[PDB]
Amino acid sequence: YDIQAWKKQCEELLNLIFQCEDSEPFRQPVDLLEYPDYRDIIDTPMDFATVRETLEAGNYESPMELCKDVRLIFSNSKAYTPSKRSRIYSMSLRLSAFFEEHISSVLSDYKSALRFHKR
Ligand SMILES: O=C(O)c1cncc(Br)c1
Repeated sequence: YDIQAWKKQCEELLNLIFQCEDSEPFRQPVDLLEYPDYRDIIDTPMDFATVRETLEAGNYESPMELCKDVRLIFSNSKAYTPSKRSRIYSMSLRLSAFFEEHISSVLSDYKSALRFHKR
């Protein structure tokens, strides 16, 4: 029932993501010189360094907010990909499955901690 535990759990999950080879295209903002039409398709760029910086700055109030930004990294890849069989998009799908499998307990524990507090 530790209401604050999610933060370190997210830091550790981000450390695992940064070690994953599948995160390489998503660690830093998409290089707009390499993909000149990127902002014509993508309204809100997102990447894992931005997520980590937002977390470390104390600018997420909950793991659900972090989860929305991570999910945006994946939806941006799905929206920008010219093919659902592309290399970078295929990396995003694997990384998304890894993230979802690991964030589930973080969200459950946080929500449980809030419920206990309210009780
Ligand atoms: O070239 C691609 O397949 C691709 C997919 N998702 C994001 C980016 Br940037 C590129």
